[PDB]
Amino acid sequence: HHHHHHMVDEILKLKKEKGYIILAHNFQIPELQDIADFVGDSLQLARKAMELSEKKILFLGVDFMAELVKILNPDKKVIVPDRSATCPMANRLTPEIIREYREKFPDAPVVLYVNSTSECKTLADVICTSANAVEVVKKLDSSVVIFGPDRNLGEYVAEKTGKKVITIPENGHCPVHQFNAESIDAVRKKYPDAKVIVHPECPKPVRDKADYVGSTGQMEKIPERDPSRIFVIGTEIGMIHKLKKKFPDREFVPLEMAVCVNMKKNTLENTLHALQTESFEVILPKEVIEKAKKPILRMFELMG
Ligand code: SF4
Ligand SMILES: [Cl-]
Repeated sequence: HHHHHHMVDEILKLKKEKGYIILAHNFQIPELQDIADFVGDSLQLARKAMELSEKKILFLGVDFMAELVKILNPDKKVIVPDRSATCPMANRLTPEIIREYREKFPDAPVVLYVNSTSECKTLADVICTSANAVEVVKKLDSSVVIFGPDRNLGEYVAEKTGKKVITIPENGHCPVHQFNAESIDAVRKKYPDAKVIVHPECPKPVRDKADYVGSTGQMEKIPERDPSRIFVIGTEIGMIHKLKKKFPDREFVPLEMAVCVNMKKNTLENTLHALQTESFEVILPKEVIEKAKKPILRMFELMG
């Protein structure tokens, strides 16, 4: 409209004027995706974090990813519009729990999903995202691993690798991706030639009835090789916008409406304000950056 127009225009002028690059996750609102310089999944954001040139980064997503960007760029400025933008699943794994399980299952490497606190990362042998979890866990020599905080992704990794995956905490899961399998049954009836794509954070019954299971970055690539007219999408609602923009020739139907309240905390208004004030800076203890970069870089080493 007219008010969003002023905010958009200023964001683009200020970003240019101040030497910011704006990076956004796929679950950000459409209006912020549209103003970002790079929108992608966690893995793509991590790779982008290593190769960008700008000295200042405005990050639009949740805290753990902003902090990852910072860990890989300790001498650049990283700001976020809202510091409370967090991943509730991630926050239930603690350093005390990792220590507990390391003592309970000595020998086993600790693999942490990128949705994890930066302090938890310092204790990990290696980090993974949904895109590379299976690959990463295969290259570890141990046949037993400790994995968290997502039980669903861990269980997915166990199925694919055949390795024993001890998940922590007890019931770590993403509430956004708790779709009902009956939704897939229903959509099969309504659109019998649609392809169903879901995230590995979804529960097993949902995963098992999908045509494709993958990270949101992987989702965005499936239509490059699958000619299907209709795709049904089991991830957070913001992905629909991204998909529709990439492939205007196809139809994208949410499996169900699912919203990450934390991802929606960034708005045009607080994004503009962030560029105006150059705040809030992402700041981490030096020790945490030193100790956490290890398993993050290990992830890229075990990849290809
Ligand atoms: S969608 Fe789920 S896993 Fe991703 S940030 Fe939100 S609560 Fe965390
Ligand atoms: Cl395939």
